[PDB]
Amino acid sequence: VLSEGEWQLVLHVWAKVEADVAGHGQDILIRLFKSHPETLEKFDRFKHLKTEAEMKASEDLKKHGVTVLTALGAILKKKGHHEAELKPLAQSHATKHKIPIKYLEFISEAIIHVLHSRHPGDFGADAQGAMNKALELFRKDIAAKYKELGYQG
Ligand code: HEM
Repeated sequence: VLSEGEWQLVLHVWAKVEADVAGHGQDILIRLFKSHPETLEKFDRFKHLKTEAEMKASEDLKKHGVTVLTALGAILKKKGHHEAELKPLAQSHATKHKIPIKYLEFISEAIIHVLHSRHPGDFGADAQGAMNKALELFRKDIAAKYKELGYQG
């Protein structure tokens, strides 16, 4: 479990992300798509996007970036009492979108990279450590719901 002081480092940087949810959402999905191109194939919406310039230009992509970061934000603010927010998410991503747990690892890495670019001063080593622990807790709880449904994978 994260300590109270670790949750404080997580939500202090998240308050800064909320100053520009759209810009953050974009950078993160673009990082994910460039780093792990197999993740782009899961999106019938975005599959057509070939270059980083096209990705940057897409309004629909920025719109989905907002959706993802808003959902994640609602989860983080529950500080690990996140069961009501997490279970709908795991159910759609396992059974409808078919998203392997490993891709949730990949997007965690993207989030940490972008938080590091945008917020050096608020995202030093202990904030980075806390953020990693928080995203691990997210994955761990999703994984458990996947296993239940027969998707552990
Ligand atoms: C921080 C992690 C993530 C969060 C908070 C998240 C959140 C969401 C939300 C809230 C929706 C709309 C409601 C729903 O269908 O559940 C959605 C849709 C979806 N997500 Fe995620 N997601 C995450 C990770 C991923 C990853 C890693 C992939 C792809 C590798 C993925 C693929 C999709 C797809 C394909 C859809 C449907 C998109 C469409 O409208 O066509 N998600 N996600």
